[PDB]
Amino acid sequence: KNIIIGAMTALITPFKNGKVDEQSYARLIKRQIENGIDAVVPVGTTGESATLTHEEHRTCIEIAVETCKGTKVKVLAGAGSDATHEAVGLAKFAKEHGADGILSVAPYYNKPTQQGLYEHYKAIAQSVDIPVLLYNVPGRTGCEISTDTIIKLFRDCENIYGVKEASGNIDKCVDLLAHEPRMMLISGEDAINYPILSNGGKGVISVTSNLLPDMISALTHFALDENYKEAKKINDELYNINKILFCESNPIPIKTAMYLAGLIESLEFRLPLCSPSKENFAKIEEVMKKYKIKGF
Amino acid sequence: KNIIIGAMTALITPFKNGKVDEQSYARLIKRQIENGIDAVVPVGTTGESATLTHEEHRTCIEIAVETCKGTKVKVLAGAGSDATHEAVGLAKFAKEHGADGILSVAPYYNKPTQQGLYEHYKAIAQSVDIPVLLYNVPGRTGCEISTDTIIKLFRDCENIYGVKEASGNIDKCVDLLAHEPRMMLISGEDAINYPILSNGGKGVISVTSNLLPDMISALTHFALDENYKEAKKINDELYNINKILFCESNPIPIKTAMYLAGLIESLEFRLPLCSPSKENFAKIEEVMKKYKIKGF
Amino acid sequence: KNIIIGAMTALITPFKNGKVDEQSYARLIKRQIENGIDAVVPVGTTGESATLTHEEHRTCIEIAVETCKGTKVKVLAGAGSDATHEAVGLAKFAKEHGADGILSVAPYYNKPTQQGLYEHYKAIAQSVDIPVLLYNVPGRTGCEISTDTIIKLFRDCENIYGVKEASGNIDKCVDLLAHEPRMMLISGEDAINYPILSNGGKGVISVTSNLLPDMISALTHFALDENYKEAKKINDELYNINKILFCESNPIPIKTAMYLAGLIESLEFRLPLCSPSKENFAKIEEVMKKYKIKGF
Amino acid sequence: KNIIIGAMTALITPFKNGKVDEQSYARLIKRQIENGIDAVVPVGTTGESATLTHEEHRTCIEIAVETCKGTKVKVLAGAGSDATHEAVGLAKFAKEHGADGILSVAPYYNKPTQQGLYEHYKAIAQSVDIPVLLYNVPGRTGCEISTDTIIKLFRDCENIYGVKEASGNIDKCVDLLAHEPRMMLISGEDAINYPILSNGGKGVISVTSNLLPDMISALTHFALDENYKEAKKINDELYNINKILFCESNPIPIKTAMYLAGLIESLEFRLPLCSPSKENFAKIEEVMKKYKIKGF
Ligand SMILES: [Mg+2]
Ligand SMILES: [Mg+2]
Ligand SMILES: [Mg+2]
Ligand SMILES: [Mg+2]
Repeated sequence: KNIIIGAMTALITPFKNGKVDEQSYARLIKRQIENGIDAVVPVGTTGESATLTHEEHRTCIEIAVETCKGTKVKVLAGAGSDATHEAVGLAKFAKEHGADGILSVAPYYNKPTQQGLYEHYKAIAQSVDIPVLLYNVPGRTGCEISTDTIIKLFRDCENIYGVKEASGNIDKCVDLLAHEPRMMLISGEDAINYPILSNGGKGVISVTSNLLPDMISALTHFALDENYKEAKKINDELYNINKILFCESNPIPIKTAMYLAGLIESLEFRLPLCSPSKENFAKIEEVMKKYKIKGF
Repeated sequence: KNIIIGAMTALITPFKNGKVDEQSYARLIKRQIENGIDAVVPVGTTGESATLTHEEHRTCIEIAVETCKGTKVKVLAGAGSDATHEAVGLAKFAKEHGADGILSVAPYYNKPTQQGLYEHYKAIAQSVDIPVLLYNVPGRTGCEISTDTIIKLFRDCENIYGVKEASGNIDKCVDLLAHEPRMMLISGEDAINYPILSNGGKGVISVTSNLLPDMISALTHFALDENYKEAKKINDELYNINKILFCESNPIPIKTAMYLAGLIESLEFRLPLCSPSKENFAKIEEVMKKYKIKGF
Repeated sequence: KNIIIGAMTALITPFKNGKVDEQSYARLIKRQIENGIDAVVPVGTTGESATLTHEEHRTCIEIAVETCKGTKVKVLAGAGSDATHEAVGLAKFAKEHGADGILSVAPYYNKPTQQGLYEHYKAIAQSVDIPVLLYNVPGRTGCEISTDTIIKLFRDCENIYGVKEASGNIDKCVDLLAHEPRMMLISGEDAINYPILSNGGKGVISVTSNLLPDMISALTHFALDENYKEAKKINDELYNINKILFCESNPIPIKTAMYLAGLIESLEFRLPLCSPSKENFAKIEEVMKKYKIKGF
Repeated sequence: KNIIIGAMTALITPFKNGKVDEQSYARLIKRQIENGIDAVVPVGTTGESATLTHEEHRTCIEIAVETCKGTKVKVLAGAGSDATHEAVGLAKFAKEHGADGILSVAPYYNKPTQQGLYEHYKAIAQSVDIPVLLYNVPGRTGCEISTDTIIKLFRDCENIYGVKEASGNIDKCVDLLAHEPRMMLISGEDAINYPILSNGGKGVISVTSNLLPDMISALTHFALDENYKEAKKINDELYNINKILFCESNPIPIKTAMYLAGLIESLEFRLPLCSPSKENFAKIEEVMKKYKIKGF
């Protein structure tokens, strides 16, 4: 299969006066490229995909594609939906705009059955000829793509090559790779990047890498080179920031951290997301003190 | 406050050849009206709001408004979204399409903080001058509107008049009405309709009432008259069907039952929803035999 | 069946210099009797049964039996264990010491299957000729007596007459009484005493009644007479104290409250239980100021 | 600190006509020694400690100590209790009976606070001069030893050297070893033995090793020698048996497998534990056929 693996960043989407700051966005993607990232994920969960318009979705993908031109860095575009017809259209659109692959979140809110999830992803995979990464985050969606459904999709659909797991369940990661060792398991939970990689995971889609792209890329590349000692050392050092970046719902902490570090101009979200509490604002600032944050 | 309470039905959305069956939809609402229902909820969770287009959202609301004209039955239109700007637009559309009130689900997937939830609903409430009922279903959304946030919204916003609770948490129902006895607590979980009403709840938004509107109507009106003995009797008799209607994710079982009862032509869903398993199809059919299902 | 229902108190066990304060214990029981309580539960969870010796178990049961003599008040002795051979011995023990019935918690820690739970309680019930109340508290035991297992035990074992439910699950309470309306469902969760009673529950085994026995007794008798308005009023008024009495693991808050009220001489627990933090000590003290606490 | 690490077995306790089969117990331990195990754990959870008498506790510890004498295999005796005074006595008795260290489960059922857990284990640690391993299994105890409490106990008490984790929470494993890399984190959940070891865990206390001691000891020794490829291979191969051994509550499946393998004479438990369902009996038998089971 064609795959998209390695160190990847779920890009935040900076706002300026309520609009997407397109210049800041490209600047941030170039900063990821210059710090060893292998792929960028525009308009994922961390990018506030839920509150962007379809045109903003396209703008972010196009900027990502344009900024990665002439580099090895791939664009794995977020294109999920709770409606299969919309997810198919979003997958096709992302392919139009030049994306290298698709990240497709499991349907949220409507809690489809495993049979429904299979038909959902089959339709998406059959609509394009680029790689498709499943995305399991039951804490957000209210549903879980079971191991059996993931493996069936991997084996039955040419484009589907793995899953981004954000479920806090290392047992499921063992289950997945013990029964289907050919799939690409991608960590969607920064604090446990190293345990997923050390079990045969092949990449991360990281929130923390927005702030510390050099450290996350180094961790991932050490692990991929089977230098497990050095990968674990970075994972252990990153634990404090990895956890504080979820003291409130992502991406509220990571955007707060990017603002405190001077990497974005304004601490601006789109409702229903908003600024953190003053206490959590201060807690994030404290945790950042121990880390060296790359500039532009 | 202006309120919409009593026995209410979360209307299923019948499909025919991939399209909303507009004739069937009106016929089902008329059947609800003729069996003692006090309000209907077009395009809620049970109505597959996630997979309908904006045009189909508009059409279902318009059919409900037109069908309820000249009756006492109110239209409480589903108008929630995980994007505040989108929820505001849907609320304004429902008011302009003639809805009597709004049912607004808590933002799904992006997990806003309580502060974000407050600002989200404040913006919705200020955009219209019709009643707004909050809707808490953390099993589907991944977030919980806290009692403090519900009570703050009730006291701060004139049009927010209560909450549809679908959280299986009777402790919270006590918490809500002990600290704010003026709000309208509405049961969003059929199996525990009677316990919520007996604690001072003033209505239900029911899945079961699609199939058994006369029984749910009788249950609610018995309870509202403090005939708790007769209300509990109906709630107990309904437990088996109330539970089997969630053997798979709602609305898969209720649509299956409506099809088995001859109330809809086609057992059609929009992906990622699909037909139940063969075993659950047979279990739903068996449980239905205990109950007298009104026709048209 | 022979039953023990009504307003019942899970008695705290006061300590003085590391030993059971036997005079205080008797005086506290008399105070419960004089404030309308229908039965007392020595050496339940609230009585720190886990850290008492078998000799101290006997002493508490004997004091309860002797103090209730010549009154209508029954003694429902705690007699559970995670070992069936030990639970049988404790049940026979309590019957021999003159207890009117036994409360037998589901086996903790070793997580028996439903079949094992059935055989466990069958063995206890066949060992005595006094009523047996099951006790489901999965948050403490790590296991759940299913509705099916409870109903089978009620129907198959003559002395098993109901269950004390401490699971926060009003759906299960509907399930239990809809399928077996002859059983005695007893609330083991103070905050939701009224909802359980209004669905046909026939008593409470209360923590709060240690502090406010007159209020819990009145709530229960209002509810048993279907004076739901009055019962709900008390339940709502009690919500704040009902919740603060679990700000730390019971019986740490209730013993703190009893000490603050002057009802026990020393705030002494047996390890691993200990004094609350200073912040929760102050929270309990503040909440108590809203309630009228009866003396001796 | 003095430590007990490596591949360890939570020994089942075979019964014959209701009594501990002492000859079988010795035979099974010698079998563990012959297949590379580094320590044995008599009368843990897997050993049905809850239903053994004090005299049976001593017999099992004495048989383990004598069978391991003159070998390098250590005896890590189960000595926990929900009562601190009892846990202190059990620790002293295990020491007197010749154990090399103690495994002390967190108090079950009574749910002590973190302050209470600290004082509980401090009292245990001060009562003996042999190593003490904490044991966190919240699914059984209803309480969790927090990372902060574990680390404080490790730093404040000379005998306390690590924790057996059975919580399915690899995030906590990173948390523990990132903040206190000197502690001995021991896997108490077979399915994730390799992920815990690859993050710096230093041993396992295994259920599966009762049946497959050679495979578990090799997995552990591969991992400790930093041969992660071979450790993961065994962990992946063992996943099916690792999961089926918990299709019902441990130790019901492992005793069933040991009986099916001919390693014990009778499939006898002490109530409330009992034989598995006929369906799970067959599933266990089917899974076992894929594995080479060492004899005596
Ligand atoms: Mg296949
Ligand atoms: Mg009207
Ligand atoms: Mg309802
Ligand atoms: Mg009337």
